[PDB]
Amino acid sequence: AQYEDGKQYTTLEKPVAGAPQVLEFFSFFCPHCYQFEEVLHISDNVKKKLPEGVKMTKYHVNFMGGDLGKDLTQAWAVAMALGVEDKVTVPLFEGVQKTQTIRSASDIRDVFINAGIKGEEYDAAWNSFVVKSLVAQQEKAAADVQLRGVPAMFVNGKYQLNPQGMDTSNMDVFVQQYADTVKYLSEK
Repeated sequence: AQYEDGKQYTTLEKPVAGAPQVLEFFSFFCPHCYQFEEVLHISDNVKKKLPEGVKMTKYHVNFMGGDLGKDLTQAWAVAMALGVEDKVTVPLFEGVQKTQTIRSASDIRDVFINAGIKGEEYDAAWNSFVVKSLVAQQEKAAADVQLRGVPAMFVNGKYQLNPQGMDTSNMDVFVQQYADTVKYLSEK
């Protein structure tokens, strides 16, 4: 077959019920995740090939970067609650991996302030029980699928993208193969 289990994707030995249709995991400490966001624009290219009414979910993980990794998962919950993911993703990535100007929760907070989220608004979100359950959702979703690596994408709780089994000579060809695989799995 042109698409093969064990090749462009793998199947979960234990499938996950009730899962988001397209569920993506990342860390701001994760070097390929940086690529996926800034250089490859994976999430955006997957979206463009999916139908609409296909909801796309993106969660942060704890297992990289110790105490600051956990702060970032809470910050991502704040971003999701306020709907400002597209304003903080790039400066959070660059602040962690490029300029290395993010070393504490206060430095994360600075990124949101510079992006125009109000101090009062951020701190209230940071401390809200809506963000707490949002942190729990991110944790439970990663726990459900036995997650020890990012970037990771899961389709309908059964299929796991396998980018190592795709061509990387050309970055654009890689992205299309990746998005086409998600579309394939989506239709499965």
